[PDB]
Amino acid sequence: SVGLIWAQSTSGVIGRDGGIPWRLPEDLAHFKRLTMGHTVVMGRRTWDSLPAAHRPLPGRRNVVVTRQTGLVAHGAQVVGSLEQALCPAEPDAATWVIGGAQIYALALPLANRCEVTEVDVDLPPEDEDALAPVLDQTWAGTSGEWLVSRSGLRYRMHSYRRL
Ligand SMILES: NC(=O)c1ccc[n+]([C@@H]2O[C@H](COP(=O)([O-])OP(=O)(O)OC[C@H]3O[C@@H](n4cnc5c(N)ncnc54)[C@H](OP(=O)(O)O)[C@@H]3O)[C@@H](O)[C@H]2O)c1
Ligand SMILES: CCc1nc(N)nc(N)c1OCCCOc1ncccc1N1CCC(C(F)(F)F)CC1
Ligand SMILES: [Cl-]
Repeated sequence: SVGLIWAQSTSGVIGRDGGIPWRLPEDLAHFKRLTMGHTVVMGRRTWDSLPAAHRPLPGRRNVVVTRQTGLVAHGAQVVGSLEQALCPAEPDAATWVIGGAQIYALALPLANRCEVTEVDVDLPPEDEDALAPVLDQTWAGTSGEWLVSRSGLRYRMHSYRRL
């Protein structure tokens, strides 16, 4: 059972300049709660983007997807494909794919749940941005209310399940 979890601007941006181009503490808390104790699968660029204090993510089984043979990711398990990441030698009840755009596209056919934070931030996409997946008609969801962050941004959470 594989879920994707991401935060996106309403315009669909998830990443810029090797990071996330807004600050949304309530999203960090949401992400922390959903993933603690579970497996988190990420692309190598997302692994390299992590803040020092969260590389690896504490209290979670970190898995990093790369084409590099012999890459070492201290504190994580390195695998060579998303399929390998979803075939662990030690099964986990809950596996979360935590980005980025390349790994989400590989993961979406294998997933049955998406947890999406939508951020009302004016971010006209730029040419090198990482963009969110778009969920087609095989997905249906439920939306929480629009809330205001202590940071000032409006945001809301969506939960999708494969039909
Ligand atoms: N807003 C959010 O929720 C969120 C979440 C996560 C990340 N982000 C942002 O998104 C950006 C990073 O995303 P990204 O799309 O650029 O990168 P990414 O998906 O995190 O990682 C890409 C890397 O994954 C590996 N990879 C990709 N396809 C593969 C395949 N078929 N087999 C094996 N390895 C494969 C490659 O690593 P190698 O080059 O090592 O071979 C590739 O360079 C950053 O800006 C980050 O801050 C945002
Ligand atoms: C939070 C950002 C986030 N939101 C949702 N809803 N889905 C995600 N897939 C996601 O991206 C997680 C991987 C990238 O993560 C970060 N990128 C930049 C800055 C900070 C982080 N975080 C902070 C929390 C930290 C902790 F370990 F505490 F969880 C992990 C690193
Ligand atoms: Cl944490």
